Amino acid sequence: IDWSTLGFSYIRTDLRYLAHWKDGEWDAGTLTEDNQIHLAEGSTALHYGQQCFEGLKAYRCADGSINLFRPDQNAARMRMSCRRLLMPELSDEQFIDACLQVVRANEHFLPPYGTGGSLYLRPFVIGVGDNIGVRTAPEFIFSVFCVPVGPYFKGGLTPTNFITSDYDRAAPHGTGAAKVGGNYAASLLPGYEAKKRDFADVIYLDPATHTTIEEAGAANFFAITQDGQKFVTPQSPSILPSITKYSLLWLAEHRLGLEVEEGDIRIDELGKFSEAGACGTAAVITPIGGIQHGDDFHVFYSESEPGPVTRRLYDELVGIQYGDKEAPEGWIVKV
Amino acid sequence: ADIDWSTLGFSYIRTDLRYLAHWKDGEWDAGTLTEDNQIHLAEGSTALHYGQQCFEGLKAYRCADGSINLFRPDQNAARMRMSCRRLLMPELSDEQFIDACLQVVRANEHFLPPYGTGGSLYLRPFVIGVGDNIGVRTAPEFIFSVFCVPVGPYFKGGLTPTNFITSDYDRAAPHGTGAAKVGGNYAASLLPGYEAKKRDFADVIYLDPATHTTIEEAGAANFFAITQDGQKFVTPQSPSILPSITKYSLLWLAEHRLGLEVEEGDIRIDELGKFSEAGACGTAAVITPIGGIQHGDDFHVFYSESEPGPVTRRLYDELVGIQYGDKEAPEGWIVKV
Repeated sequence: IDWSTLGFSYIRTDLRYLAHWKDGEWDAGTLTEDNQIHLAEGSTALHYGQQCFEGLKAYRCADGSINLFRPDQNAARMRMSCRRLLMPELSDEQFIDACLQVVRANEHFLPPYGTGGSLYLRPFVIGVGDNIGVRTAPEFIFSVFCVPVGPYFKGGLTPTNFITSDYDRAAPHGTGAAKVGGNYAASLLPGYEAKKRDFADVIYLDPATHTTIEEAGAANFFAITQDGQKFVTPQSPSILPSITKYSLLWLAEHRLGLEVEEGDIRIDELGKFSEAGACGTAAVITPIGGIQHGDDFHVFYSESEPGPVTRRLYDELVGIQYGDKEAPEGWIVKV
Repeated sequence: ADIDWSTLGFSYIRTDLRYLAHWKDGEWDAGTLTEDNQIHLAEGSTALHYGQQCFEGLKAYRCADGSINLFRPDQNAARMRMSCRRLLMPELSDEQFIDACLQVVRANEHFLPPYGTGGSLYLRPFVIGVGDNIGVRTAPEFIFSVFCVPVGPYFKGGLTPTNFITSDYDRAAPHGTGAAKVGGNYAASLLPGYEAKKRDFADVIYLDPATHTTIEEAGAANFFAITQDGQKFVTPQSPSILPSITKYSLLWLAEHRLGLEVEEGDIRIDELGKFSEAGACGTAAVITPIGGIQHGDDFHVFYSESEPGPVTRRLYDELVGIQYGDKEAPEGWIVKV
């Protein structure tokens, strides 16, 4: 129970939410201790990747309350992921409700305020039931389990480097915009090579022709311009719509009077920005010390220090998440 | 077990026993046969969240003389090994792979369709990453299983052609997992295949990702075509298509015992007129003649919408004859069970 060292590893919490879909409708759903999934050997989820998931965090505020960050946004996104894979959808009603039931039942795992930790929720859907042909499963399972994670930066916003790859994580018109297992399995090998060559991860350029930046592994990418006034993130049908990215996209315009733009970010002109970063629920902005592309490295601001704008974005979001800052209208749901 | 051999299609049927092996601490389990058709893994398994999974498909056939054939099992074990490497999963030697397949066939012989039913016993070997996990990383443990299902045709019973249509969607990236038999590629093909099926087409025909101008695959089979003079067998060569065992076998048969010239190159959809006949090939398909391909508003018919081309029949009759023991098997292709 030592929130101190605690990292981002699996830990068996008390209860999970579990719902079955059959004959066209979802069931009431229930809480279980099982933490073990059982499915037909021919399950579509094991052979054809008919699986998708979400990830969000719950936090314990100073005033003793509990914050659930934009659960609705994840519900909307998972609906799209299920859409792409022919799986039944879940309404904000059912999605948020399951997340709430799980946070409450496992409240004793919510890291106490002070230690930058939180409760990670892993909602997911998978196809099940007897099967061999390439088609959608006759049945599906929806589950939500949580695991207490600790502060990602057990020291502070420490920047790390990334490297370019010739491998793709998504096709131009594949499942890139959906949070489906297939995309992660494809990044698995290139990710192993990057870590090996002592790098944080890899930055995928773009299926068609590797000229523009897509995503920085399992997290979106953004860059502040030299003048430090304009916020830039890549726009593309093949990248995952990061909820953190969109929130950082908001905090920049309505909390930092900065210019904002969703467009192309060629790997030719990186010197066009003063600082760059990778954002995500787990990542929560990883300052990018430098990007290795070919035989030349390229640092933006520093390789041991986060740029100012980046730090401001980091602190504003973390503020909202924990409640030490007014939360925008809509975001944050009390548990 | 009471099974209507005449009704048999391509659908899941619980056979008696499956093989199951566990990988722990860098080593593979001995391998064990079981009655349990249900798999049990950690709620956070890589196979359930990060698509860390790959599989194979091959058949066993009953011959006229009574013996049993397992078609090029060595090739599947080789391809699975390649798939496992792409997903950082432990490999399986040719020996382990075949041995598991033989045990399942022998333990389920009574499910092997009798010779002359055109049916067979389908084997589905696969490997999944399991064990408690949470971060995007290769699993700590894995499972290797082989179960079988008796079947008949996948698309249609007989050499009757069926039509295909192109799609703006991609089942794989130019430099993705197209070369490996992994779940993700099929997951992506779900929506397009569904739309093509909804419009009466057998399946989608995928073009090359980025600059959709060259034929890739059918989603469940490889694509091949014959020159207008019926002298050349042509099939797309791409780093993103699955290396079909049935395709390489056809490639071999066409060259020897069929006397055609062979070519592994590019086939743009705008030049379908260069071909007198076309087809889709695979273990499940065992050559499905392509009646006609739909591209936007153009519906191109190579030969017939109801009859298969003559070379296609020749290729078909040869490959199937070998599989069931009616024609001479080339060196090392058949393994007797």
